[PDB]
Amino acid sequence: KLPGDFGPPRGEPIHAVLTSPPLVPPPVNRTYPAKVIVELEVVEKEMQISEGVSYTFWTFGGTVPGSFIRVRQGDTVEFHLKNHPSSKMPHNIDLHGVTGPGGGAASSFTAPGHESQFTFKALNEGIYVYHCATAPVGMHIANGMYGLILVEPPEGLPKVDHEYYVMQGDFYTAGKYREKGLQPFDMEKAIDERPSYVLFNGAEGALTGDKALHAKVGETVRIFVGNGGPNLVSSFHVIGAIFDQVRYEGGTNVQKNVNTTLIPAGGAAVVKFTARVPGSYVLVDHSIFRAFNKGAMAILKIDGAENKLVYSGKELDSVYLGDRAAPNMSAVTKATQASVSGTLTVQDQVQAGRALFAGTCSVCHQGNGAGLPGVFPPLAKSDFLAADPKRAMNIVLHGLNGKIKVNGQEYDSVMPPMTQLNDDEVANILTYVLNSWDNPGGRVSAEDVKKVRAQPA
Amino acid sequence: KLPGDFGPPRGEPIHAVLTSPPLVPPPVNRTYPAKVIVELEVVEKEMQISEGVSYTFWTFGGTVPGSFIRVRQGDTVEFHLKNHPSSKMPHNIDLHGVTGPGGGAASSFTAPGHESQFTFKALNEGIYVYHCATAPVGMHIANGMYGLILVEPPEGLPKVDHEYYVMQGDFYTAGKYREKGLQPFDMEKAIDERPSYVLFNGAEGALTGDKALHAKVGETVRIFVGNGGPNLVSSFHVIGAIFDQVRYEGGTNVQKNVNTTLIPAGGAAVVKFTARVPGSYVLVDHSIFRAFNKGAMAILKIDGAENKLVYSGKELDSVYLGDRAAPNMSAVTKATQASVSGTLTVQDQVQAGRALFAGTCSVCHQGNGAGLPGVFPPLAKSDFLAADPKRAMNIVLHGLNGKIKVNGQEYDSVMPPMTQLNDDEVANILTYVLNSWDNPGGRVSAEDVKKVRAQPA
Amino acid sequence: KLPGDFGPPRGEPIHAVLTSPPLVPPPVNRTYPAKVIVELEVVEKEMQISEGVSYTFWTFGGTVPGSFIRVRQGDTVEFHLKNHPSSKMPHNIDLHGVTGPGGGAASSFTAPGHESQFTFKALNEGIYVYHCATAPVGMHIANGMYGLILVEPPEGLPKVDHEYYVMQGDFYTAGKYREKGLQPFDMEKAIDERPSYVLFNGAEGALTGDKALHAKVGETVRIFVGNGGPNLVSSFHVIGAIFDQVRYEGGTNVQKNVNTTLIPAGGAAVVKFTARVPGSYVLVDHSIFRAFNKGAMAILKIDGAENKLVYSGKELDSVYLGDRAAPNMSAVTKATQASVSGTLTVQDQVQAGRALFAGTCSVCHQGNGAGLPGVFPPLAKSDFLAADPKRAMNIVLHGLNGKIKVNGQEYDSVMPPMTQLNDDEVANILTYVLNSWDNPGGRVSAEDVKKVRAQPA
Ligand code: HEC
Ligand code: HEC
Ligand code: HEC
Ligand SMILES: [Cu+2]
Ligand SMILES: [Cu+2]
Ligand SMILES: [Cu+2]
Ligand SMILES: [Cu+2]
Ligand SMILES: [Cu+2]
Ligand SMILES: [Cu+2]
Repeated sequence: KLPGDFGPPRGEPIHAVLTSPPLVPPPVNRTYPAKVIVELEVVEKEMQISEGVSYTFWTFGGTVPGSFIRVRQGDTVEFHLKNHPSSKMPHNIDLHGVTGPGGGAASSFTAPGHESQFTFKALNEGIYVYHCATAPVGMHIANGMYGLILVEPPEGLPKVDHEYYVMQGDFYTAGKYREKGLQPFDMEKAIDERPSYVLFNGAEGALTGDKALHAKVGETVRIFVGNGGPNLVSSFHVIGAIFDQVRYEGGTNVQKNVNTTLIPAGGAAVVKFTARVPGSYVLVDHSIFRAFNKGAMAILKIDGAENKLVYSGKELDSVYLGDRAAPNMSAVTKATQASVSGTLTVQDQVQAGRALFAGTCSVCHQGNGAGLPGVFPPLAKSDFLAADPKRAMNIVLHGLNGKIKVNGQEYDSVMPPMTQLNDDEVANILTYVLNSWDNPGGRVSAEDVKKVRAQPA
Repeated sequence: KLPGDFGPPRGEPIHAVLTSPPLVPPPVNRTYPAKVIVELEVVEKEMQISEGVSYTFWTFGGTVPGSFIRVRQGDTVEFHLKNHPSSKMPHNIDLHGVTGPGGGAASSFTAPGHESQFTFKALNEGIYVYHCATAPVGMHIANGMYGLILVEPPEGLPKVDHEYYVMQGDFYTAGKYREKGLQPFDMEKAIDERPSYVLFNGAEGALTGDKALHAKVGETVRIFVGNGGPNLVSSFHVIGAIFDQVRYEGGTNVQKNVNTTLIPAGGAAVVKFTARVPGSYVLVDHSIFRAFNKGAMAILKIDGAENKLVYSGKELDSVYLGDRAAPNMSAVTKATQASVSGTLTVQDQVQAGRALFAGTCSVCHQGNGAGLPGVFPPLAKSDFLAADPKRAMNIVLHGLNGKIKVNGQEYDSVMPPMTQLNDDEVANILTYVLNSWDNPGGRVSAEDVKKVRAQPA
Repeated sequence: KLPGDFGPPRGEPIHAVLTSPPLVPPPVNRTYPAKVIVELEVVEKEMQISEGVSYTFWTFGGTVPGSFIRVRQGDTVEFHLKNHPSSKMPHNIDLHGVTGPGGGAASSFTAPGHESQFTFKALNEGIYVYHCATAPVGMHIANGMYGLILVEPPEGLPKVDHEYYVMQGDFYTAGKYREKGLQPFDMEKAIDERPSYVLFNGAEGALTGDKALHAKVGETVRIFVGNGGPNLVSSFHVIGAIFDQVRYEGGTNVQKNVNTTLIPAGGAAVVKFTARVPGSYVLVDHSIFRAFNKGAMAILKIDGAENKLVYSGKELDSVYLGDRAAPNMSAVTKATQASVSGTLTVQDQVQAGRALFAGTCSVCHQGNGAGLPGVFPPLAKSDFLAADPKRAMNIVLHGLNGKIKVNGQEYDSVMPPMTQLNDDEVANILTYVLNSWDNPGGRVSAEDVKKVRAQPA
């Protein structure tokens, strides 16, 4: 016998209903094998990879990751791939759930404005990555061409309260992290496995703030977690919790009660979480500079009653989550647009800088700029800041150490350099500070910052 | 008790028969522990890491990976290491199957033209990496000094139709990927874990085309898969199939029905595959730029009857496999040699360029250069190409976008830059195109391309 | 039920006794849940990351990794974090054993000279990483802020002869590996995941030589192995042995009889080893250039009777272990200090160079400088060396090949470049050689070497 030997397809042909991340199609809830017709369309389009940063994504179904496909082991799948006429590249597909050469690739080659099809039997239960298989394969995957297909076991997966769809990827821009504008793909960084962004669901903030996943205390949550790569292996972790279960692909092994689990490039897992106490739980790649410096953080927010017997402490804030603690960073997108249009106002900068100040500066200087007398100097009503705004630009870029006097008190500490901030980020942050807390107002421009970066003090 | 406690060696001393990759010695097929004499000789020698690219490998037995060693748990192994007189370096061995300091390293230190020996009991069943353990350890491993030893369980492994031997490694050349000539080892790239090549069995194409592994529909295939490193962890994957079973080293755990499995640097696994439908199945590191831009692809070709109930589609082609779809790329080796000798002909370039055009250019321009009217412009009988061969060199290196007219039709698309191609590759590709499809002939030299690369348009 | 449902805390409140690496607190040895009070203090301080190389570590309890915490599943833990007044940064904690947002992070935020506390129930047995969770999170982790907490199962872990505590981390210095002085943290290398050092227990040599772990033939050894990252995944391996068992975090899965095991960034495992034959067993990251070029090696030294039936060979030496075969490299620290003070003597250089010569040079030239006639030239009484000390500096930095005559014999071989050695290392090595084996004496300075490095021959 082949696996999946449940006889020929029966009942009526089923047009598959595909979902956009982070949502999942309903359970198939069927006891017979079917012919399932899947229709997926490739679209190439600009979208925001971060606030004010555009990227030309190549997508299955208009999203990164691509549309979720849900079938039953033993189904016959008639797979139709369309390539939107606006596409410049040809595309195809390899689904890891397919038994046969290229996982579908040779039969699915599709030029702009064309359609292809092929048929396969889903012999193997499991969660599987699919992706584009068009030379150069890495460029297509890097541009967002990956998703998940779930092949359910015949009896279905156990019932849970919520199912979600999260997929990591590594991205390669010409520009540095959070450098604004339309950023080209960078082949040299890709070949060197040196990504500028590492994301869940194709954007910074795709699953944070007002885009978080939700559940309640007591509920069970299943997450279908993929790693599209192209290159990185995820040290996949939930901050503040444990996974009840982790199962990779269609593997027989199930691990229980684990916190950190390695998902190979091209791999996928099904994780289960039980919500025990309220708050924000962070999905990360625990290769920490990915999660905290490249975008690899997503949120599952649990509503419900505190249990002080289990955890006496407070919800996550900007100390840990940084600028992603807030509902969104829309002001950054607005100020970037206004720079482009040539209509950038002081208030546009202030609201952008407000968003960026959280975590980045507030961890030491506090959210109200007060600092901590003799330990962290104030930015609120700060004589030192007012006395020399160019020096303040140098301090953000290049750091500051040694004895200073601020508002009549001595400090003798160290502020690390923050050179990774872009010229517009420094300018907007300092403009926010100057227009808050009885400081003198005015503004700092990105051009002001560019000059200080080129000639440090 | 120690493990492996099967009493003293009995019968006659056995001179081990060692195999070159990708082949495996026969099952030991024995019910008693034996003294097994293993004789392995280190050879330092130039060989082709890619077509027209030489590298000084350091080998166990003249191959990368080194000769396969097959023994039975509870055997006494008398290990003899010889260092060929032509060697410049001393060498030794650490076998992961050895219980004792250095896995054999101090007792196996061997200068050029010398021999060493030591004895160990094989206490632990499993598949194990062996490698050189001579300071600087990473340089020796990087130059190819690794292989596998199988310590069988007492009753033997279950019978299969085929057994094969595949080992991944990361390689560090001074030159870039596919830059021709004798390439020195590059310590700086090695320390930074930035390999120029990532290979199965010591060369690009070692297991592709006319060097593929073979089996038939219905047959079972066991592959002993090693990762010699030195530095990379493999996201080891079979395109178009699943592994029936994966077992690491001598581990008790066996995973079944998995597609993607992480093999640590220095690790090894036994995988099993059942062939269900015909075609080419690709073993890759699914850190995708390794498999598709650095050489990390191998083929298992399955012969037999199509099963349209399982897979309705076509065999792998150059869209996915690129220039490795073909039986070999011997023409590239020939043209490189002819450049060195100073006898490079137009036809030498044409045949090299023919090989390199597959996938690289044909994915968009087609294998016959026809393109797709109004979508991908033709290279066949192309007025645009003929009008300006220097512009064509600039297009390959630096890309092309915007409105053009080719053979009377408008195109308004994007051809990405292909800067990673070497000067000789661009020159040979364009020479092929110029001497095909009623184009004007002539040639492009690598020196022509070098000048365009230095001064883009 | 929640897990850990063993009723309210009983008996007396327990003040936890925390241990410094590589030691572990005693088993809890208790049948009832307790309130456990944990007091941990953050200290920022300079310490030696390698001989003569200082780094400002940020520590939990004054060590890297931080103090080990041992509790029982179902305990109520009242966690107190203090920040020493000498600190310049604020700090907090995320323990992977905590159920709740941030693993404790928001409730543990602590400015210099302050204290925080929070309470949590230990619901989940297992070994878990804890680390600082203060923006920028990666900088805090990179500076050493991580450790382990063991939550025992209710019945305790099985008894063993020895328990040890080892934790890997990746470190990012401005300077290159073994470049002397106080080295700043390097954010750019951290973001790129390009560490200068990869260590066990916060320093080169922390667990080698006269700092090795110990046990005897026949004994069982449990090691709690953490990977603090921030970024790297360890291909964790014991040279010369196998792990009886490996269990990750609180996972249900236990793997037996494995040699190489991948520990995620932020992950932890419990490994068990049975000592069968005497000698030095090396714990490494088998991403080999980490273990042999960046510091990622630790030793478990087993005392007891040889068993020639199992292993006929010799203890580890400098061929494999390099300069870490020796009890320590204190002379390097002394000579560095003397350079700083301006009191560097010839004998200070000689003793430093003696330490550095082991492995690095002795693998080919022997520990007595004799070489191997016609294969490796002598450094002992070497006419060639004496004739031109500047040439000798060029040879170490830039290599040597081709025919030479040394002490009346021809050599026609290759000495690779050793450019990664720092100016002081080359100077001290050559000073050692010049003042040994009837060579002419005198000295080479680091300034002499700096000039040759800038103008190769
Ligand atoms: C803690 C790690 C810090 C973060 C994050 C930021 N700053 Fe800071 N800042 C810090 C210290 C300890 C000091 C004093 C250093 C010394 O020599 O003692 C400073 C100083 C400033 C100043 C000048 C003094 C004042 O006006 O209060 C400015 C203008 C300043 N810092 C701004 C600033 C901004 C805008 C930040 C986010 C980009 C930021 N700091 C982060 C400590 C820390
Ligand atoms: C699809 C991704 C492409 C690959 C791979 C290659 N080329 Fe291409 N090419 C492509 C397009 C869409 C265009 C037109 C761009 C525009 O502005 O509309 C081109 C154009 C050329 C041309 C000039 C026009 C012509 O003569 O047809 C040349 C000479 C050309 N391409 C050559 C070429 C070669 C040799 C390739 C492999 C190295 C190659 N192209 C790849 C799309 C694609
Ligand atoms: C084997 C891999 C080597 C290591 C490690 C080192 N050296 Fe070496 N050395 C080696 C060879 C094969 C040769 C001769 C090369 C040739 O052209 O045939 C050398 C030569 C030297 C010399 C000059 C000759 C002599 O005086 O014997 C010097 C001074 C020398 N080597 C020094 C040296 C030092 C100090 C090393 C550690 C830093 C070192 N060598 C390593 C082979 C090897
Ligand atoms: Cu595509
Ligand atoms: Cu794939
Ligand atoms: Cu060797
Ligand atoms: Cu090894
Ligand atoms: Cu901290
Ligand atoms: Cu963590």
